[PDB]
Amino acid sequence: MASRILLNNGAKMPILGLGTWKSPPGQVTEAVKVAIDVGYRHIDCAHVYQNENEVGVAIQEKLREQVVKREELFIVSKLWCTYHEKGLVKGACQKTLSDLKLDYLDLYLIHWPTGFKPGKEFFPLDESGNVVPSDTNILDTWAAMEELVDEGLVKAIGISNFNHLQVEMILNKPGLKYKPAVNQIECHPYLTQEKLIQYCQSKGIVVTAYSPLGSPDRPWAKPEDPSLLEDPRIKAIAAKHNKTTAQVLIRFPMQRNLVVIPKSVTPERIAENFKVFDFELSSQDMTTLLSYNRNWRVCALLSCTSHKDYPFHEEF
Ligand SMILES: NC(=O)c1ccc[n+]([C@@H]2O[C@H](COP(=O)([O-])OP(=O)(O)OC[C@H]3O[C@@H](n4cnc5c(N)ncnc54)[C@H](OP(=O)(O)O)[C@@H]3O)[C@@H](O)[C@H]2O)c1
Repeated sequence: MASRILLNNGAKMPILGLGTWKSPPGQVTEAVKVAIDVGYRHIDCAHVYQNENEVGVAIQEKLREQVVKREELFIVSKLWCTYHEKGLVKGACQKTLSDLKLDYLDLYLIHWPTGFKPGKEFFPLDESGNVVPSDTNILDTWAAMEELVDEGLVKAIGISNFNHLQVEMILNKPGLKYKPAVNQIECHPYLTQEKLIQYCQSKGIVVTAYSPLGSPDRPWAKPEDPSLLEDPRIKAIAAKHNKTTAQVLIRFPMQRNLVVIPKSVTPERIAENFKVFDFELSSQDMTTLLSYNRNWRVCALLSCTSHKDYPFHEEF
């Protein structure tokens, strides 16, 4: 297991990164500092997480400390849905750059294919509680992303939560200048994603797996929901290999040629989670983990199920 995967922009991306969704602002600076100290070189961020300033304090401090060089870090952020308009993309990217203490991002993603009405509210509502769409489509937002590459603000651009028909729409865009480098999607043993992965990889698009542990701290968790970290079938594979269940859940996507971004703010788990380059799951282990699929999503964007570009009506 090599630590980096080659993207279709010619740059290399670390296959393990640290997630930051739900990381409290008073904990995430120390989480990112610890992560860099114990070997992480990739941090997954987003403006909608409301903690980029605090992530940036950690990055800046480790660059100033000369723990790492900027060229050795791979920092990812995402354009939120209320900024899909031509005239707002650059300022959204630049706010993220300012917050993160950076002069460029390694990768900038369209967070979801759905554009929303611009304004202060991240989920603007009509009176009856529906999210209010933007009329701007994925293709014009993609052209705005391409301009960020050509202005030096981002090294790579990509997409997130795009279904295969939406990836195809990008790839078939008239006058396409840069292909997406990455599609970041939910992926774990309960949502194994073979078709969408198979499609993206066949096109040279690297897939990043989010919520690889099943997001036990997701805000809408219900007790009756399945639990990867407690699944005795997965705990058995981990015991066989003398690893934790989380380490198996992180190694799994790595052996599918995916990038994976487990989140923690607990120092011991941050270190735990990185110690996944010294063991191999067998093919039988991999097939067995894949067999647990049940099409279960942490992130189903339920307020947006009538948006024209809602991604999860399509089989994949
Ligand atoms: N593109 C998108 O739309 C999108 C959507 C969802 C997620 N993401 C990205 O993917 C990242 C990861 O997904 P996620 O945050 O949903 O969830 P996750 O990484 O699947 O799970 C995070 C949870 O697992 C716990 N945990 C971490 N390591 C553990 C270990 N070794 N043992 C036991 N528990 C452990 C964490 O607790 P503590 O933190 O308390 O240690 C936290 O409660 C996000 O943070 C975000 O960066 C992107």
